Amino acid sequence: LANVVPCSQWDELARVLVTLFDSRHLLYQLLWNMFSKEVELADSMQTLFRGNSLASKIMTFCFKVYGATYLQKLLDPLSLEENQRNLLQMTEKFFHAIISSSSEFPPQLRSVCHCLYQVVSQRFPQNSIGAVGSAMFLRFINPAIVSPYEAPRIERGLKLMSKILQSIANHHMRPFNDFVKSNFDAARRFFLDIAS
Repeated sequence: LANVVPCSQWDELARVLVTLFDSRHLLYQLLWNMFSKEVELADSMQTLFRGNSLASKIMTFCFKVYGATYLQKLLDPLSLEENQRNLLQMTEKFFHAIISSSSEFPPQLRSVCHCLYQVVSQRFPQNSIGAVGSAMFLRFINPAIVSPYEAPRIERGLKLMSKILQSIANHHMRPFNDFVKSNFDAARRFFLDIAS
């Protein structure tokens, strides 16, 4: 079905292939299959699933439907030299919530990342979660930071710290890297909890 349907209507297929086999007990086994094709192309271990094709459209929909109940508790809380001390408090207030959100991760969403981790590790012995972590950030946390949907200077402040969030997982803003090296590898312990 993937390569025969015109791209003008891929939304229906992206919806159905996920929303059907999830309930028919193939959900775990399902993602092991179509996610293989984007791996062989690779384009280094940095540009996986990048583009408008039928491997990230399904990914951008699975966590979009499944993430409705997850953000209920996570998003419940709510010359750049003078304004430098006050900046770190929001990042400190949110980073530990992100780290501890691994405990609250549902088992149903654990399998989605477990599949990706095992499939990537089958071919990528190194890390295999750094790209996964960076992608889940830039897809679900970093863009959702400035979202006016769930809880004009607050937007700018949150957008700025989104860059730090990107940089820490990715391994005037340059001096602000002092806090980046504070938890360079602490995030990987939170990363591996789901993929364990």
